[PDB]
Amino acid sequence: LHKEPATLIKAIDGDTDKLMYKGQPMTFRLLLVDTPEFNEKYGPEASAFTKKMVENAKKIEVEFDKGQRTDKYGRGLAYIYADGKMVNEALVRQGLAKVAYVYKGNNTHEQLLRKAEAQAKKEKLNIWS
Ligand SMILES: Cc1cn([C@H]2C[C@H](OP(=O)(O)O)[C@@H](COP(=O)(O)O)O2)c(=O)[nH]c1=O
Ligand SMILES: [Ca+2]
Repeated sequence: LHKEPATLIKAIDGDTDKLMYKGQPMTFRLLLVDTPEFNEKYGPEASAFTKKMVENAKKIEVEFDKGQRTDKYGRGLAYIYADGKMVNEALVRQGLAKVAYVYKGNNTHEQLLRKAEAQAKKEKLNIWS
């Protein structure tokens, strides 16, 4: 896999946001995770966590997996990095997302994320409290 450039257009919620990729606006959905919706417990906290991490970054990058790059809603499916730190992993490590939607052929970072989830669960963080 490889990282490609993008810039923030607007935060949306814990696992989606609007980025400019190859000069076009796209909604991206984070691979392999599921944050609560804004109206749900920890939803505001997931939204705030992703918003801060992406808005404070000097450099945003997107990394597509080996499979599908857009979902049935036209959202890009990627691992998003903020100054080299993976947003998907950081949400899971903080107990603000669960590992979820693991489809075969777009699952390169599954084990990295399950290790973060085990750590968040051991710590009883947030969703795991
Ligand atoms: C994360 C992800 C979601 N999706 C689809 C599955 C779910 O379909 P349904 O909308 O039919 O439930 C939806 C979950 O996204 P949200 O968690 O953003 O709602 O997005 C993919 O198809 N591929 C993916 O990698
Ligand atoms: Ca969600």
